[PDB]
Amino acid sequence: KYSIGLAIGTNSVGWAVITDEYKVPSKKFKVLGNTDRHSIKKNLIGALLFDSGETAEATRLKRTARRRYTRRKNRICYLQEIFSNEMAKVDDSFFHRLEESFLVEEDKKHERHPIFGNIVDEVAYHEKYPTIYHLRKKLVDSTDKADLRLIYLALAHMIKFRGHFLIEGDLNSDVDKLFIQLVQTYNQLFEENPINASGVDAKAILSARLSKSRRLENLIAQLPGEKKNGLFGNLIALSLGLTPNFKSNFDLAEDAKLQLSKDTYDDDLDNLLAQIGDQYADLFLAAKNLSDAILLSDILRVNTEITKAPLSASMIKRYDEHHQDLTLLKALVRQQLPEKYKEIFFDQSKNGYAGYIDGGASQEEFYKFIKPILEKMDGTEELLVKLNREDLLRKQRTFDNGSIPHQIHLGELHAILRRQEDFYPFLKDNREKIEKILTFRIPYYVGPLARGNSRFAWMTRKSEETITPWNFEEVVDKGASAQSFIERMTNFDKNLPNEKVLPKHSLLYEYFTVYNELTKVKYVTEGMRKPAFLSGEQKKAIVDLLFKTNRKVTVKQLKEDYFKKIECFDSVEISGVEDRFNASLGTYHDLLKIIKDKDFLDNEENEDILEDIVLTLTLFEDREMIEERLKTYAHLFDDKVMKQLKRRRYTGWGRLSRKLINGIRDKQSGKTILDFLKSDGFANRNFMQLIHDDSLTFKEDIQKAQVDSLHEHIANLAGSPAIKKGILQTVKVVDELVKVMGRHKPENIVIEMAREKNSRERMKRIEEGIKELGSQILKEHPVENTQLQNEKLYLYYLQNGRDMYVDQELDINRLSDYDVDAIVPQSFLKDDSIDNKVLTRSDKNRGKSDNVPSEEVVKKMKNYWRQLLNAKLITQRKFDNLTKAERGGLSELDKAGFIKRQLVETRQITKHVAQILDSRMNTKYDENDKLIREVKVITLKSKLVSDFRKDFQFYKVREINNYHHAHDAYLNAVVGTALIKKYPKLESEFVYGDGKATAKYFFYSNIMNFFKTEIKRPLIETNGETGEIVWDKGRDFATVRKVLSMPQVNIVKKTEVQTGGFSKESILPKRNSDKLIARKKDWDPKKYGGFDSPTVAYSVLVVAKVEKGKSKKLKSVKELLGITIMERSSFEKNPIDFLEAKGYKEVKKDLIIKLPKYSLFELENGRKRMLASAGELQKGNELALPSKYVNFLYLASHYEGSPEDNEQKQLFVEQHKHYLDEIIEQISEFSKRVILADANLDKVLSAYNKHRDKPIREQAENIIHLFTLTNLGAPAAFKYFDTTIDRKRYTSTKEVLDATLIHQSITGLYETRIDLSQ
RNA sequence: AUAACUCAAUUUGUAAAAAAGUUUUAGAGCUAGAAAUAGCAAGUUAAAAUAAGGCUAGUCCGUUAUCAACUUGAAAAAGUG
DNA sequence: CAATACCAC
DNA sequence: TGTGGTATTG
DNA sequence: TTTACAAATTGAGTTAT
Ligand SMILES: [K+]
Ligand SMILES: [K+]
Ligand SMILES: [K+]
Ligand SMILES: [K+]
Ligand SMILES: [K+]
Ligand SMILES: [K+]
Ligand SMILES: [K+]
Ligand SMILES: [K+]
Ligand SMILES: [K+]
Ligand SMILES: [K+]
Ligand SMILES: [K+]
Ligand SMILES: [K+]
Ligand SMILES: [K+]
Ligand SMILES: [Mg+2]
Ligand SMILES: [Mg+2]
Repeated sequence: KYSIGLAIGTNSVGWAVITDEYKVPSKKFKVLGNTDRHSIKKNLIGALLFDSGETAEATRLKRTARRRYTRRKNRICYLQEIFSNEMAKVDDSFFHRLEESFLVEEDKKHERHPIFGNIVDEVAYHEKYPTIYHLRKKLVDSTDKADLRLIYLALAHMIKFRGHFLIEGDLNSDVDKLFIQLVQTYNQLFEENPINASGVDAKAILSARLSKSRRLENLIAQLPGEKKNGLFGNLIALSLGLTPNFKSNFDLAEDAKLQLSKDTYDDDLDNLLAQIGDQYADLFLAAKNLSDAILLSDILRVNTEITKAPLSASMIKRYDEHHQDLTLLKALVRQQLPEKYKEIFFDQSKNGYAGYIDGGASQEEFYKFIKPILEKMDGTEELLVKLNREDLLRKQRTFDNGSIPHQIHLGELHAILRRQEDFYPFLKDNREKIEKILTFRIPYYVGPLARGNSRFAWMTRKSEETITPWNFEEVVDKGASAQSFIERMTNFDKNLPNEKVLPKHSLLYEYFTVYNELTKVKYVTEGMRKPAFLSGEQKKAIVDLLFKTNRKVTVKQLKEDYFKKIECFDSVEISGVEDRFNASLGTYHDLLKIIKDKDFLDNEENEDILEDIVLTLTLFEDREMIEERLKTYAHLFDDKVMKQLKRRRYTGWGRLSRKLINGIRDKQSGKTILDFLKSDGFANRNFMQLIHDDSLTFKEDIQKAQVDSLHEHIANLAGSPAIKKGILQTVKVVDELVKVMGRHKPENIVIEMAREKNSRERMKRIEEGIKELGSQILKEHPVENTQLQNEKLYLYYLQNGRDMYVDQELDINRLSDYDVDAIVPQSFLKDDSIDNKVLTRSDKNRGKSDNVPSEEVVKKMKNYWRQLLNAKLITQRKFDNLTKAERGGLSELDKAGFIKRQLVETRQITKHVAQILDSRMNTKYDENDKLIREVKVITLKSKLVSDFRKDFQFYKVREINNYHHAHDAYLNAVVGTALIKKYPKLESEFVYGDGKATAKYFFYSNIMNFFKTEIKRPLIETNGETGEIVWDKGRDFATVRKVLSMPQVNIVKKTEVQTGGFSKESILPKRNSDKLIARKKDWDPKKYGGFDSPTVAYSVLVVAKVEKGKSKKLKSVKELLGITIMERSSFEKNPIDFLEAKGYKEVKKDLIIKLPKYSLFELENGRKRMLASAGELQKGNELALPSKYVNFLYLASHYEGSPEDNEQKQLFVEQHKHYLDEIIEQISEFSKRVILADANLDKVLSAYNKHRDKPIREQAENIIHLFTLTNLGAPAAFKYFDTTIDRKRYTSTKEVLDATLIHQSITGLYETRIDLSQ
């Protein structure tokens, strides 16, 4: 009797019930509650609206940061425990004063001066040590016994702010000496062509505060007859961090583009050194050494022969220059600009020195402020130099200290300990302990050190006791933990669900993959009458001769190095492989290079050992654990080999297990899968065939070996948590609708699923791409990540400022004249992304518009596209489409594919929704044990209904109201059921469950013509076989028109408790305001500042009494109280106690109503409001604009055929221009009844009259904006032409306390209305 | 529709770490003047907190997901037009 | 208790 | 961005 | 801001049920 249509979005689920005749029924629904109304008429169409579901990322970032704060605190507690006994003899309360430093003097229990407890000593300390780095350096370099309090503060400061762990190993690299070392190993290889590095100040040039590319050119400028792209220049450039290409240096064909920071350099070098010899390993090792000193020179800035605290010394240099430069700047301003001294040095709000030190000005904002002040004045030459080096008036706690590795704080910590352990025995005994505090990290592969109460933890303990930094290796089972880290995430073999999947790089796995591909190769020669498989002997010979001697095996090699050499074929045709084999024996060749013993690799006896080695190399990343794991095999290899085996690392897992591949055996033959791949008579069955062949027992054993709530099922799907929220809501809507129809199931369910920060990532692509390109375009044309939101400007930079089709530069200032063009035309592929788009002077030069770009263009541009490809400025997908014309372009089969892809949904996520609905609706089986499909689940793409709306003028204008979501679902049901009714053969493509390309292209291109009267077709469409009427153009269109015109549509905004952060994170200064919230129990915000602006979890209706006046007379009240997220647990634990603590007395416990966000209230004249908060309301009504006005607006506005048709539409608009005044009138009466914003309505009416002179198109476009005044939800600002209309807010919830509260079903069809008059 | 492999891109989920920022206190402001006020000096650092907090007391947990109402019902979850 | 401006996120 | 909290203005 | 890891999914290809 009925079908359901569904429109699934990230913020909405539209739904509709339709009958045979495409009508949506209406029904009386009971109304519960305490009001007049007992029932209500409802149309069976509507839409559920909801806020977006969120990813877990923000939550994880706060969670992991929380753990760092508590562990950092524990670092300090460990330090103080070590100091405790001996500090007690020096200063009873030192650690107490530190802990209470934040407290106001009134609240302090000890003296207010932290370090020494009296003014005179506290003042003297700061005079001698103006920064902690003065103290640090003194304690590193001096031999005097030091005060234990100063020792503590120095150590704590290094342990609390300890630097990063991005460099492995130890650190102790002078650019001067390591530059000579580079020249030396260079002239030892090029006797005839030497470099004279005499007089060259390598120190000043390479450690200069400049951009790598410039320093390179500076250095090279001092070497005559040496260009920056020669070998030596490419070495220096490698040490500066650029991307040098040693290809042309060594006359290669494989591009040796190796950069030191890329984590594949280590293997990029051994790849290059395998091509120029091993005499160049000296040179490229000098290169990385020079890089290490250059990197360190950016941080240390001070000669290491004056101090063992180069870092602290560098901070002191910052302080000293800051001091000297400030004295000069003050002097200069006094003399020359006396009227500006106050602004610069006193006004905190003005980004001068005062705002920089006292206000909110960053280093960057401060430089911008005094830049013209320095330029204007005289005698500021060097201050301007330092400003452009970002080196003027620097603080020492700064955003760029993230560069500092922990090894250099450790170096100072260690030196202080060796200095002072001569006087304090406990520092000698605890030296290593203290060093371990700074140095220890929990490995990422161990996770939280939990004891059974963490849903995130996986680590296991070797013994039950508290873990410390010092007993970690003994208490934590690192091996078991590192293994669980991976194995809790990796797949089991689906065919043998108890078996672990093999490492991707397993030797056995790569044998399987090569043999599986090899067995389906066939060949033919002249004589033979038919292509033949390779035999077992031929496959073994090919593996031994080609795959075990070349990392890759090309078809040419197969023809020439096997068929010519072994079979004596001068010509042969190969069928199972293109260009080169996809599979390869990469690991075999990796280990051959490491162990240098082919016989060992080929000996079957060593198979178990080699699998275990690669497993260790895959499972673990830590070199120490790997080495420990490989020790059982130490006797089999040289110590040199073992050391290389350590460094070999692999990642990734296959999809099959060892047992499936080469363990389970066929009963009759006794052969494994791999056995069959190596030799299978003349049938050469591959893995798919073996596993499905009834004459073997593989299929039987897999069946034998085989072994979730609705919410769990959906949560586990792969997809955005945003769409997954719509999926769950869709299932619940369907459940309710089936119940509404008396538990009868629908005939059909038609589902359509809407198709599915970014600035930073765009800059990153271009920065690294242009650098990989060696281009200077970013220095000639600077950008900021915000400008890259312009599609044309982004493409300009992605194309290195060149035309993508012509091999010419473009002009940045002329992008408005240039074209953005789709590589594969958007008539075929509805791809809007950069991945299918291109910037070109004129799209004419693509070639023909009917296809991919022409061969001529591919020939001209392919090499330039290749560089973009290698720079990651274009993508492999984009390159393949750009070059498709040299592979035949778009065949007629390709075209037909694209057209049916526009109509047939293939997204996995939509199939999952269809599966879920299908398996919930269809549960019975027939006499052959086959599922009975009572309900057909149909999936359509949005284009079908979209084209339907346009061809028959059921236009969508989204901003008029939310009805379009529901109309979409109705149209889905109509078009979907009529489609399969007309063409039941199409069920295969649309219904869930189990030469010619021109006809197929024509078919899907004309699939919807049966709705039409001329393209000439009859008035009534029928199914050719059944003789059943599917569409009647004389009354079915009218019915659709009536549905879209219906005013009452069940739009329901999902009410939701608010969760997340307690409040705005801003830590505000102290204020005399009870809105301030304490940051800790005893931190009275009037003294300490705190938070404000908490988020309300939900509101609560309280009917109670409150004390009034001095005498505290009890007065009855009825009000909404907002329960904040922080207050929620306390309020729900005991509501009455919570409320009485707020001041309420004699609360009517049974009358408390929980009111989450968006709770719906109706007042007078159908006026409705939604709860945004405890103190603010949203608009609750929908403006049901008649269809004739919606269609007029779509046409007049040019919101989105033949010229005559366009002329007819244009004449319709002109003949109906009086609709403008009527639409305004409709907005006015709605607003006067429901919006109650008369200042803004008066503004609007005034503005509408102001522009009645404007063209119709423009007035239509701007009337579209006026509906934000009337839209459901939060008031929002909008513009009518050039007048801005500011939002009118509903800043009181009082009126709602005497209105009718409306509780709504998910569909809104079931209501209970509560009259709050009480 | 499905499976293995190749290449590339994207998305989701987890762990371990860095640097800032902010907040209160500590870095004796000095003169003139009864007073506000004026003139000058000065500034770069540190401690502590970084969701209030919780019990399960761990170097753990605290911002995702899920949520009309009513009848039951401790609660889970059923039922209701 | 309006218009309303600014703020974080 | 959008939108609910806040102090300001009156 | 950085490092380490797993899983789908899309989509151009080879072979199959
Ligand atoms: K005190
Ligand atoms: K030169
Ligand atoms: K500042
Ligand atoms: K500040
Ligand atoms: K600071
Ligand atoms: K291939
Ligand atoms: K590994
Ligand atoms: K050995
Ligand atoms: K939530
Ligand atoms: K939320
Ligand atoms: K990720
Ligand atoms: K609801
Ligand atoms: K907000
Ligand atoms: Mg805490
Ligand atoms: Mg700080």
